[PDB]
Amino acid sequence: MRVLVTGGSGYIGSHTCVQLLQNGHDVIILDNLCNSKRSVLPVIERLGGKHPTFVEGDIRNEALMTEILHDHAIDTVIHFAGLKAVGESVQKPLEYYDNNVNGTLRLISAMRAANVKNFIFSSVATVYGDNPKIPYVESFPTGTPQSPYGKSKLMVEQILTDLQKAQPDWSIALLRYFNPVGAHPSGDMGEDPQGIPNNLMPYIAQVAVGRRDSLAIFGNDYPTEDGTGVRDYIHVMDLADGHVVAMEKLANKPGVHIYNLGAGVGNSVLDVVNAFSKACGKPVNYHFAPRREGDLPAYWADASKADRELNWRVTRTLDEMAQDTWHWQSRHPQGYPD
Amino acid sequence: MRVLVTGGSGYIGSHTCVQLLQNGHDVIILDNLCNSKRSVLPVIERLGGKHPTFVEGDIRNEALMTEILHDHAIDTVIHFAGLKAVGESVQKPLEYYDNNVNGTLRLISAMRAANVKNFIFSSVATVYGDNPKIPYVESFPTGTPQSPYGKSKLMVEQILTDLQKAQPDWSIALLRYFNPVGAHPSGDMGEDPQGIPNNLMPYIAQVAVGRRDSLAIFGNDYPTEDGTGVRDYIHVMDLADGHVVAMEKLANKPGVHIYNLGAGVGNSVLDVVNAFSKACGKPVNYHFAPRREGDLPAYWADASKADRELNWRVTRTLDEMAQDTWHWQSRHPQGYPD
Ligand SMILES: NC(=O)c1ccc[n+]([C@@H]2O[C@H](COP(=O)([O-])OP(=O)(O)OC[C@H]3O[C@@H](n4cnc5c(N)ncnc54)[C@H](O)[C@@H]3O)[C@@H](O)[C@H]2O)c1
Ligand SMILES: NC(=O)c1ccc[n+]([C@@H]2O[C@H](COP(=O)([O-])OP(=O)(O)OC[C@H]3O[C@@H](n4cnc5c(N)ncnc54)[C@H](O)[C@@H]3O)[C@@H](O)[C@H]2O)c1
Ligand SMILES: O=c1ccn([C@@H]2O[C@H](COP(=O)(O)OP(=O)(O)O[C@H]3O[C@H](CO)[C@@H](O)[C@H](O)[C@H]3O)[C@@H](O)[C@H]2O)c(=O)[nH]1
Ligand SMILES: O=c1ccn([C@@H]2O[C@H](COP(=O)(O)OP(=O)(O)O[C@H]3O[C@H](CO)[C@@H](O)[C@H](O)[C@H]3O)[C@@H](O)[C@H]2O)c(=O)[nH]1
Ligand code: NA
Ligand code: NA
Repeated sequence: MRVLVTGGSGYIGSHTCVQLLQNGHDVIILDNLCNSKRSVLPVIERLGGKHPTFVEGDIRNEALMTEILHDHAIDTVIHFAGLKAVGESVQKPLEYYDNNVNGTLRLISAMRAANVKNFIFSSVATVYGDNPKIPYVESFPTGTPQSPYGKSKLMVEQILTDLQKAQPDWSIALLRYFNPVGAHPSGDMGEDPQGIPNNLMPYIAQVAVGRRDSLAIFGNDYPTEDGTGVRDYIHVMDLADGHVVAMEKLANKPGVHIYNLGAGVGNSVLDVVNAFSKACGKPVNYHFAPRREGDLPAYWADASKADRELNWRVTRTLDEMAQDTWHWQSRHPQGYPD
Repeated sequence: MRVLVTGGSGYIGSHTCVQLLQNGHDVIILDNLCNSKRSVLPVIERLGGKHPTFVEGDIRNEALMTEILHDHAIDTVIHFAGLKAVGESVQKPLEYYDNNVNGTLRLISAMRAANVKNFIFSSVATVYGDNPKIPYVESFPTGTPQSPYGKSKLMVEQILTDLQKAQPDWSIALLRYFNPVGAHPSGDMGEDPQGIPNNLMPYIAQVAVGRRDSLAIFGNDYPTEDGTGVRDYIHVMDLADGHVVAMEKLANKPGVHIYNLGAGVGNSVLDVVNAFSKACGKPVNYHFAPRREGDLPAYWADASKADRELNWRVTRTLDEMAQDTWHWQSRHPQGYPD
């Protein structure tokens, strides 16, 4: 199929693009490069074994969006573009609402104009809000995210829902991601954060590579097996795969298809640390710190639905998540070249 | 004060502007005229006894917004602009999200750019969602509105909240309106809907004036005193007044000040009908129809807070609401001139 992948040069999108090309789809990436570099493009092509067309631009640019859509005869759009730094969203709410909420509305408005009606949205587990019931099931009603970032995702999901209802021939997937980690097995593509990484894995990776002193473990008094926070880590390659599948199986299938993308199991901060130490051949340095603001103690996905309906499930392990990360981190300590 | 009133030429805004001028404030109205006419301007000036500067434009136009804000040295902004037809929002979700959500974000982004930090937002009771607890109190947590229109208001309230938190010197009032009705006592300004009116009052008014046959009463089996739906009707003049007060007393007072704007009492469809029959000197024709989709049986505001904190409360009665409406309807059956 002809697919436009916004945010295509970012973390999850690049991996997604590789898998997409591998499946012989025609890929058009649209990214504004606020959190990615042009240097990843050649890697995508290489690893994907096919050329993806790149367009520098902003989802907020309705007209451009509309033009692309038409120019490339797109059949479906995978929307990864946006801002996602939680803490920062607290400090800069407008930018999040603008990039994410207005960003998506401009994009879907362009889609409407161009007659495109198949969409895949990058959502988040946070939409479940403070749910005591874990694992989290798609049949649960959403709650209220604590950060503007989370709010923004929930808002988009709602907008998309209403849109579908009003334009019923639309096929829209709301992919609720849990905690993406890992890197392409080649060790030549992976997550490349700028500055202090906010997620656990990359932070650990930075400590291991000698860039950081110690990992601060946000709280050790949770009502968890080891007192550290528990999450549902999912390898970026599995995520990528789930995207291809969702795109291929839901294209032209009217409705709002919601699926939790996770391994369906939880792992502690300690569990992750240990896996990493093992992967990089040395004990990762860490210390206990106070709980982070708004942090939940533990949650993970119920991924039966995706299994059942899309025949999709994770195949990579936690060790692999760690190994792949270390490989990329270690082979390219400066990440993507400027 | 110097105040920018978006949506100033509309229903609630025009009345608000009159009251504002009467209090000697400098008013700049910004409206795109999608649901109002230039013909109301001269009426505002007349009734307000002072000239308000008018600017035709769209809140979505950040740059313009920013320019106005600066050009006019605005001190505070009253934001009434947006789309509000519930049913239509179900049918055209994008336009609502765009006008309301993106619309407000562009406006507050312009405010930020111009250094303006006092805002008043037109909110809705629907934000309380399906709350069994009535009357509705500001201390209640919000729920989930059933229409994109309602969702859009809730989204804005959230965005504004986050913004305030990140820019703490901002003063933002979230005015939750209940059911505005009525008209300026002069009978020369009032609500001028185009096409089939969606609210009860105007519809009744149209029946009375001979334009409509019968009023359809949406359901007569509610668990209410008379089986008809109950609401908190509030005279547009009271609403207007509450806006002036809120603006004058909250300007430069950091925080998110939320207030329910209602009379604090409920009235049935029948109650309203009867009041109107009385006002126009003839029985209003009506019939019982099935319940409307998503209609709640009864709700009204708890307005103690505004009383307590702003010393504000309604002064107009239901009869006056009816009388004023009929007066405007009857004196200007074609509404505002093209
Ligand atoms: N990474 C996670 O843990 C996590 C968890 C759940 C949800 N998500 C979501 O998944 C998506 C992808 O996340 P990611 O990890 O790849 O982050 P990322 O930063 O790597 O990917 C986002 C990309 O989109 C681009 N972009 C940002 N705003 C844009 C705009 N207005 N116009 C055009 N391009 C724009 C950035 O340049 C970047 O390449 C995001 O929408 C994110 O919110 C990620
Ligand atoms: N009327 C009600 O019962 C009710 C109940 C609760 C909330 N509200 C809200 O109160 C506000 C005022 O409502 P109203 O009854 O006066 O409606 P209205 O239609 O009379 O007022 C809205 C005005 O804003 C203008 N406008 C619309 N979109 C615009 C845009 N993008 N840029 C610039 N101007 C734009 C329209 O031309 C119109 O003059 C709205 O935000 C509405 O959602 C009204
Ligand atoms: O330096 C660090 C970083 C993380 N943690 C802990 O590690 C776990 C995971 O932290 P993080 O990677 O920040 O995961 P989450 O907090 O759960 O958030 C991610 O996963 C969510 C869905 O699960 C999405 O909403 C977000 O976009 C995404 O960043 C949590 O227990 C954190 O307490 C630490 O102890 N120290
Ligand atoms: O032709 C009609 C119109 C209305 N009604 C009834 O009259 C009452 C009020 O109807 P309406 O004016 O549509 O009031 P609401 O449905 O309560 O909605 C208004 O008030 C809300 C807050 O109270 C805001 O969210 C909306 O913007 C606003 O339009 C309800 O019981 C309706 O069932 C009828 O029976 N027939
Ligand atoms: Na429809
Ligand atoms: Na701050």
